[PDB]
Amino acid sequence: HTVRAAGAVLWRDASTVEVAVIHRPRYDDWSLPKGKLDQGETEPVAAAREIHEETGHTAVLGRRLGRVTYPIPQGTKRVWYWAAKSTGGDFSPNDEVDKLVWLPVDAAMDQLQYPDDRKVLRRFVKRPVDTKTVLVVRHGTAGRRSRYKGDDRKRPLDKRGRAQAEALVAQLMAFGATTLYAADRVRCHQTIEPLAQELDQLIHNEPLLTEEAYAADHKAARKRLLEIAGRPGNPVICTQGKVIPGLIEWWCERAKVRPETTGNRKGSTWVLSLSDGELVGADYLSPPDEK
Ligand SMILES: Nc1nc2c([nH]c(=O)n2[C@H]2C[C@H](O)[C@@H](COP(=O)(O)OP(=O)(O)O)O2)c(=O)[nH]1
Ligand SMILES: [Mg+2]
Repeated sequence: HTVRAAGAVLWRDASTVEVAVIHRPRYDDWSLPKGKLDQGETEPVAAAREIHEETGHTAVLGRRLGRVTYPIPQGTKRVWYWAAKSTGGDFSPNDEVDKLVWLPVDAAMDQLQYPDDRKVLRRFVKRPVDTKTVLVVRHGTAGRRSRYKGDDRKRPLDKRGRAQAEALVAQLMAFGATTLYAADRVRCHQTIEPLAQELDQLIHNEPLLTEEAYAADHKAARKRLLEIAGRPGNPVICTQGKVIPGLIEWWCERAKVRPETTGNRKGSTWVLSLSDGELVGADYLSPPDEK
């Protein structure tokens, strides 16, 4: 059996980057915060939970730092790691962690004993970490254009898609979503309506980011993407299957960013990490009810 886990390089602004290293009595080891996925939990949601459970900090996830695989007695441990900025809380000793230290990255590398954690910290230092995040979401499942009676623009999410929309709230809050944009289609708006309620935030309607608009004027949609991305906060943009591959691929080619994963599924999220207006990460997340 392979055990699926997620964790983070939790860091704070000391005033100046310091990274958290945790000590576990059981092993007498120093490592990065991580833990197993609960039933129905996505990797990002688990990473955020495990930060809170092991360090007592609240954090916002940024750039994905790849995956590690190592043997355990039970078989194989597989862990996805995120950069995560502390936004609050404080260390409290718990059932697994008795000590936490905050170190500059060079001192943290020496403190970490496992090769796979040092691999992860090397990925963390290679690019900026004080990032802002654009979250590009394909709308949830919404049935078939082929069977819909009515204006197709009005076609609503189906039951599965409404569940994806509810499950995206925890997914997008883990990345500190703060502002909301949707293509001018009901199924796009309904996908981030639950997040809108959680944030008490209005969704801005985007006629330039529909399939029809994108197909006829790609350049207007690319400019509007960069305009949204330039605004303060972490925007969510919910759009359609025939828009997202083109925008992501165009931005990754121009920035020379290589996505480690890829897909275009209904309910999927691209996590675009920006530092000083430059793309530094493009992280594909499966739909919350897939994997
Ligand atoms: N945390 C961690 N443990 C590692 C790594 N490499 C390695 O060999 N180990 C060892 C530490 C242990 O010997 C073993 C399992 O530790 P864990 O995955 O933390 O699982 P548990 O929380 O106990 O369920 O792998 C590594 O990169 N990180
Ligand atoms: Mg753990």
